[PDB]
Amino acid sequence: SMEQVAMELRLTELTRLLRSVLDQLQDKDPARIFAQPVSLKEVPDYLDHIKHPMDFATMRKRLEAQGYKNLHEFEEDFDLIIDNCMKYNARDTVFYRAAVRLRDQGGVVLRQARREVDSIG
Repeated sequence: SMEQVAMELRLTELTRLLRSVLDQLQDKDPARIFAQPVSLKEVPDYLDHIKHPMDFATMRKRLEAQGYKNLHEFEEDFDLIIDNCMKYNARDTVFYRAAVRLRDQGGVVLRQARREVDSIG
């Protein structure tokens, strides 16, 4: 149908905008602490602690399959990255601190993303 096509064009355009958001958030992680999944070879107990692991490469895979239907779904995954780190790692660690800085800096990016998503529809 033509409606299905229009819906698909909307999803494509959301994916475009979320790709730019993802790039901007990942720039706020210049140490690449959140770039890849926590290695279960190197942290073998991780899944005992963290039930839903997340990282930027995993988000990018979902994004490129057009697997985010709306900004809320995308934000859920970004918040997992931050929140998982702040639980597994203590306050005095470079990992926790990186997560705080990512959260604080990403907030600005996400605030305008939400306005754009609503504005363009």
